[PDB]
Amino acid sequence: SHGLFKKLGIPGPTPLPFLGNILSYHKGFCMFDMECHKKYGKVWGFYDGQQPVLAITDPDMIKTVLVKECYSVFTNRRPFGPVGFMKSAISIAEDEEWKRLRSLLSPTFTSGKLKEMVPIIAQYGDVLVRNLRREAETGKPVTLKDVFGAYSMDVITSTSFGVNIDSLNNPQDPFVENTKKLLRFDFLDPFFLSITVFPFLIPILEVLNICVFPREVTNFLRKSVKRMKESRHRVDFLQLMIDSQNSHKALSDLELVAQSIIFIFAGYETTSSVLSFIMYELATHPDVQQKLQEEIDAVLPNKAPPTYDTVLQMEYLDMVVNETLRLFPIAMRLERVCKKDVEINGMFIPKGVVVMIPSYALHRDPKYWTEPEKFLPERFSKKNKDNIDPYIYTPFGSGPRNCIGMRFALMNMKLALIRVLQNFSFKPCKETQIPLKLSLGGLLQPEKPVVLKVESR
Amino acid sequence: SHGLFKKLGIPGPTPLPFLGNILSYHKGFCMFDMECHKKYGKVWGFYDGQQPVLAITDPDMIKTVLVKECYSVFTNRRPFGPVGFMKSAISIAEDEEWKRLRSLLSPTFTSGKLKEMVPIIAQYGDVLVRNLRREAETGKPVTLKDVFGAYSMDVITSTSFGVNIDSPQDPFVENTKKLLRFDFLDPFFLSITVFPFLIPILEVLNICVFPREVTNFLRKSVKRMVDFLQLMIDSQNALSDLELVAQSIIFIFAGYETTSSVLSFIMYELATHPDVQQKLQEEIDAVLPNKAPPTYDTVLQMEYLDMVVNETLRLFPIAMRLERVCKKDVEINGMFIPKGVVVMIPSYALHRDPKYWTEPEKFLPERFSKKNKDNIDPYIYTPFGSGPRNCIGMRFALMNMKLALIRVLQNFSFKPCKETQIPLKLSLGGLLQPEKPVVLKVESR
Ligand code: HEM
Ligand code: HEM
Ligand SMILES: CC(C)(C)OC(=O)N[C@H](CS[C@H](Cc1ccccc1)C(=O)NCCCc1cccnc1)Cc1cccc2ccccc12
Ligand SMILES: CC(C)(C)OC(=O)N[C@H](CS[C@H](Cc1ccccc1)C(=O)NCCCc1cccnc1)Cc1cccc2ccccc12
Repeated sequence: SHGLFKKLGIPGPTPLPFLGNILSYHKGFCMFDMECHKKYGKVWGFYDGQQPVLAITDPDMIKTVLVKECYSVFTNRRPFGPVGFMKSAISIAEDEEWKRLRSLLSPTFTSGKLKEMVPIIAQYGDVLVRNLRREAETGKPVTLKDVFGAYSMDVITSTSFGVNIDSLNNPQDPFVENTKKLLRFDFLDPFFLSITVFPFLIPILEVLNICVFPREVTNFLRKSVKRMKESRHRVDFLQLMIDSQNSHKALSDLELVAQSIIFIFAGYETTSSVLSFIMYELATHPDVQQKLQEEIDAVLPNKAPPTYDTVLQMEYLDMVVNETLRLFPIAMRLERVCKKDVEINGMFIPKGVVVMIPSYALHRDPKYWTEPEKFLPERFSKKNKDNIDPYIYTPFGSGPRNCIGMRFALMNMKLALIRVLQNFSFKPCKETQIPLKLSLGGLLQPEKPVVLKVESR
Repeated sequence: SHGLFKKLGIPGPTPLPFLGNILSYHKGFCMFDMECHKKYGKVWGFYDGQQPVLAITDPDMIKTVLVKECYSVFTNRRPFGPVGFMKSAISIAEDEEWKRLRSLLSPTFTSGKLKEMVPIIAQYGDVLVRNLRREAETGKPVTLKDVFGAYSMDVITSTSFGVNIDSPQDPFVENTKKLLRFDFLDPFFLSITVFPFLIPILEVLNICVFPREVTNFLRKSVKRMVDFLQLMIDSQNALSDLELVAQSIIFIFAGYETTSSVLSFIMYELATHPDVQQKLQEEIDAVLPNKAPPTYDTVLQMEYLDMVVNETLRLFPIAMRLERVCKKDVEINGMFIPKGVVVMIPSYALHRDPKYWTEPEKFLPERFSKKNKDNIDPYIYTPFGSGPRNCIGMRFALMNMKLALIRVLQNFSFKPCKETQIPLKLSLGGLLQPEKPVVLKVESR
């Protein structure tokens, strides 16, 4: 199968036997995708072992894969295992089981169900400040993901279930301590390597009850959801799963935990990591931070409480969040498995090929963005948003399988940014790694953690 | 009793004695609420005779009335009589009777019972195309609500009872269309609303607003006819045989009149916006190639079709207003509302507010796109109401209408007919309808 892209006349790096091109990942997915886009142009192919991966960068073709031909051709992502009972998780589900679950979990993030969560998040916004004030009253660096990680946990545990689990901290909370080591795709680990480079050992590992999420983490979270599921008010992610489990049919008990673990993860890890990138950029661009602070005070004078409506009114904040996501799309890539032979936009694609959208590369392509390395929130002004293509800039994906928690993620991060910049300013402190080095490993994180100085206003 | 809104400091137009403000309805309910929305902003109160009506536009206040404090304070709509045996209908009943019926008829539109009706509807979707093709191969302008109203009668008499009858001169469509005619210049509907203190005179006199021998053509037909009918006989074996017919009168009128009128409102906008009709015709051929028959699932995938239906129902909300009767003194969202006031949600005026809609008069299905769907408050756009007393057939109507719209744009395109009223003039009468009947030229593909 290593002669596939030569057959189709599609350029790409020459693959080694067995390994394919995975050796080229020594700088990470992101540097590999940039170089290949520069070397080969609009379309190229490579192999993750024996798995052909076709990378597409054309906006029309991307819309076909992500939106037009989703339900019929590009329905699922690259198979990820061994996962055990977590195969029922929405992000991992396939075909009919995914359609069932997506529809069932959509009503969790309506503008009505979101509006109902601002007062709940309004509790832990003030808590995030009080923990910040302590580290501010005394000259000392502040690791942001710890304090952002704590905030995220409280926000996902109470809006989806109704359970306050972090009493002002309580910094050694078992939820965060177990959830951070939930999945760490270390490519140096022979495990995630051999899974990718020889993706036929999953069935063995599955019958051996081996899982990519450690057992004590899955157990602790599994015990807790059974401890949370009693419910004997407001309809929440726990209620939407329980009212329909009580009523084809239906939602299982090991399935109801699976969706909770997915939500519990993304709510904690994705939110806190993007919040760190933002604050790093504001601290390294004081003009942008002052301008954002100037906007927050105009919309919310006297440190007014942020509301659902006032969050959406702030134009510069939305630009700051978007430009950061442009530079740091935490998904790095978007993938879809081609389930049958298709010829999209005049290009034949055979069954079984994974179609990959190099999001990180597209977000930094000079042919789409001026000075793509520079942090310029003005790209996303309404004056300039004409020249921004929704299929080049896809930080939450696109189409029927985009980020289901997008609106929740943006509001939770915006509510956090408002109540923080309302009370503090952020300066570098030399131990701040400048410029920021990105983790040359699997997921999108920095090398050294983000540490900043916090001053009170 | 006319100095109420003056006491509470709530703005409003001055009431004439006995009449109140009902002389401003000469332009219809819709134009009155919009005039009031501009002059008296946010909240105002007027009078329907001796009946004070508080019009609220704040979406949080709308949510309190429609959802939060529904079961408690705002359970019942405005009193409507004389009704007779029709007092037992779900839309007219109150409190306890409403609760037992709202739960009883809710299983009619579960995701299961609603998927059972797809092969029942898919038969009449070919008689509609075969009847339009006789008037399309000939260059004859088609009156849309006629051929539509026929399709709406079959679907409701076969998804609720299981009897195939309609489709031309059908006795059901004939008696159903004249079931109620709220002409506001008829001295009947005017007075009993303005001077309602004579309603119980007509109630003890066995008088009713619905025609006697129109209620009889439908009272004996149900005695003649798992679906909607079956779901009620199983609980009957305290549902009486009089309250049973009351519900069939509701489902048949709604399933016929409400479906046909909106579909005509849809077809009018698609003809006036060819770039919208063509863009919708290209989406139906992609999810359903070779004119593939539409199923339950292929309907929910079509996004533009939903954004067209939602933009029409924004423009033409056939209910115009939502109403709840405040049953005790309350102070909701920082405002005293006494007992007996009718709280009114001006659905038509809200669906065209420039504060919530840009270029509202213009038809743009792009307001409901997933990118712009975020900007839509679910208490400003409430074409089916909201809360525990919303439209029970909303999920049924949203599917049934979309089932009709798909089987038509696969075979025919629609152009104006010169005699088509452009722009469409709304009926300055009572209900929401066009003045002249909608007519369009039908060209086959
Ligand atoms: C800054 C924060 C976040 C970003 C940038 C982000 C990004 C993404 C991306 C790129 C995808 C895949 C889209 C595609 O394949 O086209 C996705 C999917 C998903 N996201 Fe997020 N996400 C964030 C936070 C969250 C949160 C807070 C939740 C809470 C539940 C969440 C839940 C999910 C789920 C369940 C999926 C799977 C979608 C499916 O398969 O149906 N994400 N997200
Ligand atoms: C486009 C079509 C339709 C629209 C826009 C519509 C609109 C509405 C509205 C606004 C309400 C009142 C909500 C409130 O007061 O808060 C309602 C209630 C109701 N609708 Fe519909 N309707 C439609 C079609 C139908 C259909 C097809 C049926 C079939 C049976 C139906 C049966 C009912 C009934 C029985 C009620 C009263 C329920 C109650 O009072 O508890 N409607 N509808
Ligand atoms: C096969 C490869 C790897 C090539 O690809 C994929 O199939 N891996 C993902 C499916 S395994 C992952 C299971 C998990 C659970 C708990 C903690 C860690 C991992 C998941 O389900 N994670 C999505 C749910 C949470 C989330 C994360 C980020 C943003 N929002 C929500 C598919 C996938 C889904 C959604 C977003 C993704 C972003 C980046 C990479 C993959 C993504
Ligand atoms: C007191 C006023 C008038 C100010 O107000 C109300 O109380 N009148 C309605 C209750 S009398 C009406 C009885 C009827 C039956 C057969 C044919 C004509 C009339 C009804 O039951 N009609 C609802 C049932 C069908 C339907 C219609 C439209 C949309 N969906 C379903 C209350 C009411 C209920 C539901 C929807 C309404 C829409 C517009 C106006 C009133 C509505």
